[PDB]
Amino acid sequence: MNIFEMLRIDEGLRLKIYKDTEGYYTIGIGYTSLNAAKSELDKAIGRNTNGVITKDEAEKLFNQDVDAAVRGILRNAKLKPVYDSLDAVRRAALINMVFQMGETGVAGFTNSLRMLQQKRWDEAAVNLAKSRWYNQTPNRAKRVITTFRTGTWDAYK
Repeated sequence: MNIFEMLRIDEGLRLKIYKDTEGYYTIGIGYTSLNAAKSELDKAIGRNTNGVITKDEAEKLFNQDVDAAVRGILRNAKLKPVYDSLDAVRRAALINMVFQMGETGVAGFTNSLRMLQQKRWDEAAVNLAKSRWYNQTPNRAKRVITTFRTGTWDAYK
Protein backbone atom coordinates (compact mmCIF):
# COMPACT_ATOMS: atom_id res chain seq x y z
CA MET A 1 0.00 0.00 0.00
CA ASN A 2 1.13 3.35 -1.15
CA ILE A 3 -0.30 6.82 -1.60
CA PHE A 4 -1.24 5.97 -5.18
CA GLU A 5 -3.35 2.93 -4.35
CA MET A 6 -4.89 5.16 -1.65
CA LEU A 7 -6.15 8.01 -3.87
CA ARG A 8 -7.31 5.32 -6.35
CA ILE A 9 -9.49 3.89 -3.53
CA ASP A 10 -10.46 7.41 -3.06
CA GLU A 11 -11.15 8.91 -6.51
CA GLY A 12 -12.97 6.21 -8.21
CA LEU A 13 -12.01 6.23 -11.88
CA ARG A 14 -13.57 7.49 -15.09
CA LEU A 15 -12.73 6.78 -18.70
CA LYS A 16 -15.26 9.25 -19.87
CA ILE A 17 -15.82 12.83 -18.67
CA TYR A 18 -18.42 13.57 -15.85
CA LYS A 19 -19.98 16.83 -15.05
CA ASP A 20 -20.53 16.77 -11.32
CA THR A 21 -22.59 19.24 -8.79
CA GLU A 22 -20.41 22.36 -8.73
CA GLY A 23 -19.86 22.21 -12.51
CA TYR A 24 -16.65 20.46 -12.26
CA TYR A 25 -16.09 17.81 -14.91
CA THR A 26 -13.55 15.12 -13.94
CA ILE A 27 -12.00 12.14 -15.75
CA GLY A 28 -9.68 9.30 -15.05
CA ILE A 29 -8.60 9.56 -11.41
CA GLY A 30 -9.06 12.49 -9.10
CA TYR A 31 -8.83 14.92 -11.93
CA THR A 32 -10.29 18.41 -12.53
CA SER A 33 -18.30 24.70 -19.85
CA LEU A 34 -18.18 21.11 -21.04
CA ASN A 35 -16.27 22.09 -24.16
CA ALA A 36 -13.59 23.91 -22.16
CA ALA A 37 -13.14 20.60 -20.48
CA LYS A 38 -12.58 18.46 -23.67
CA SER A 39 -10.27 21.21 -24.82
CA GLU A 40 -7.95 20.61 -21.88
CA LEU A 41 -8.06 16.87 -21.98
CA ASP A 42 -6.84 17.55 -25.48
CA LYS A 43 -3.86 19.31 -24.05
CA ALA A 44 -3.30 17.03 -21.00
CA ILE A 45 -3.12 13.65 -22.63
CA GLY A 46 -1.72 14.87 -26.06
CA ARG A 47 -4.59 14.60 -28.70
CA ASN A 48 -8.29 14.76 -29.52
CA THR A 49 -10.13 12.05 -27.45
CA ASN A 50 -13.72 13.31 -27.16
CA GLY A 51 -13.67 13.08 -23.41
CA VAL A 52 -12.46 9.48 -23.19
CA ILE A 53 -9.05 8.14 -22.27
CA THR A 54 -7.54 4.83 -21.47
CA LYS A 55 -6.55 3.65 -18.04
CA ASP A 56 -2.97 4.48 -19.15
CA GLU A 57 -3.65 8.02 -20.04
CA ALA A 58 -5.89 8.26 -16.97
CA GLU A 59 -3.12 7.09 -14.79
CA LYS A 60 -0.30 8.92 -16.53
CA LEU A 61 -2.42 11.86 -15.46
CA PHE A 62 -2.59 10.48 -11.95
CA ASN A 63 1.12 10.33 -11.92
CA GLN A 64 1.19 13.93 -13.11
CA ASP A 65 -1.08 15.31 -10.41
CA VAL A 66 0.42 13.20 -7.53
CA ASP A 67 4.02 14.27 -8.19
CA ALA A 68 2.53 17.78 -8.12
CA ALA A 69 0.86 17.21 -4.75
CA VAL A 70 4.33 16.23 -3.56
CA ARG A 71 5.99 19.39 -4.82
CA GLY A 72 3.20 21.74 -3.56
CA ILE A 73 4.16 20.46 -0.26
CA LEU A 74 7.75 21.52 -0.42
CA ARG A 75 7.22 24.86 -2.18
CA ASN A 76 5.33 25.61 0.97
CA ALA A 77 6.85 26.74 4.22
CA LYS A 78 3.93 25.70 6.26
CA LEU A 79 3.83 22.08 5.00
CA LYS A 80 7.34 20.85 4.43
CA PRO A 81 7.93 21.32 8.09
CA VAL A 82 4.95 19.20 9.20
CA TYR A 83 5.76 16.74 6.42
CA ASP A 84 9.32 15.99 7.50
CA SER A 85 8.09 15.07 10.98
CA LEU A 86 5.55 12.65 9.59
CA ASP A 87 6.15 9.11 8.75
CA ALA A 88 5.26 7.28 5.56
CA VAL A 89 1.75 6.43 6.35
CA ARG A 90 1.01 9.79 7.96
CA ARG A 91 2.85 11.73 5.30
CA ALA A 92 0.84 10.09 2.50
CA ALA A 93 -2.49 11.00 4.12
CA LEU A 94 -1.06 14.53 3.99
CA ILE A 95 -0.32 13.88 0.26
CA ASN A 96 -3.93 12.58 -0.10
CA MET A 97 -4.81 15.83 1.41
CA VAL A 98 -2.99 18.28 -0.82
CA PHE A 99 -3.95 16.16 -3.80
CA GLN A 100 -7.53 16.80 -3.09
CA MET A 101 -7.71 20.42 -2.07
CA GLY A 102 -4.26 21.59 -2.84
CA GLU A 103 -1.47 23.02 -0.85
CA THR A 104 -3.01 26.36 -0.26
CA GLY A 105 -6.25 24.87 1.05
CA VAL A 106 -4.43 22.58 3.45
CA ALA A 107 -2.17 25.47 4.24
CA GLY A 108 -5.31 26.70 6.06
CA PHE A 109 -5.35 24.06 8.74
CA THR A 110 -2.59 25.69 10.95
CA ASN A 111 -3.98 24.44 14.17
CA SER A 112 -4.42 20.95 12.82
CA LEU A 113 -0.88 21.08 11.60
CA ARG A 114 0.84 22.41 14.69
CA MET A 115 -1.11 19.51 16.19
CA LEU A 116 0.42 17.07 13.73
CA GLN A 117 4.04 18.00 14.61
CA GLN A 118 3.78 17.79 18.40
CA LYS A 119 2.17 14.45 17.60
CA ARG A 120 -1.11 15.50 19.20
CA TRP A 121 -2.74 12.89 16.84
CA ASP A 122 -6.08 12.70 18.65
CA GLU A 123 -6.49 16.47 18.82
CA ALA A 124 -5.61 16.73 15.12
CA ALA A 125 -8.04 13.97 14.33
CA VAL A 126 -10.84 16.09 15.95
CA ASN A 127 -9.78 19.35 14.62
CA LEU A 128 -9.55 18.24 11.00
CA ALA A 129 -12.84 16.53 11.53
CA LYS A 130 -14.81 19.71 12.23
CA SER A 131 -14.51 21.33 8.77
CA ARG A 132 -16.31 22.12 5.50
CA TRP A 133 -13.78 19.58 4.21
CA TYR A 134 -15.10 16.75 6.34
CA ASN A 135 -18.80 17.59 6.00
CA GLN A 136 -18.88 17.14 2.26
CA THR A 137 -16.86 13.90 2.04
CA PRO A 138 -17.10 12.15 5.38
CA ASN A 139 -16.22 8.78 3.78
CA ARG A 140 -12.74 9.66 2.60
CA ALA A 141 -12.48 12.43 5.10
CA LYS A 142 -12.72 9.72 7.69
CA ARG A 143 -10.29 7.32 6.02
CA VAL A 144 -7.45 9.77 5.65
CA ILE A 145 -8.30 10.91 9.18
CA THR A 146 -8.02 7.52 10.77
CA THR A 147 -4.68 7.33 9.00
CA PHE A 148 -3.47 10.56 10.53
CA ARG A 149 -4.45 9.21 13.98
CA THR A 150 -3.10 5.68 14.00
CA GLY A 151 -0.06 5.52 11.81
CA THR A 152 -1.44 2.54 9.82
CA TRP A 153 -3.47 1.66 6.66
CA ASP A 154 -6.21 -0.11 8.61
CA ALA A 155 -8.46 2.47 6.92
CA TYR A 156 -7.68 0.77 3.64
CA LYS A 157 -8.30 -2.99 4.02
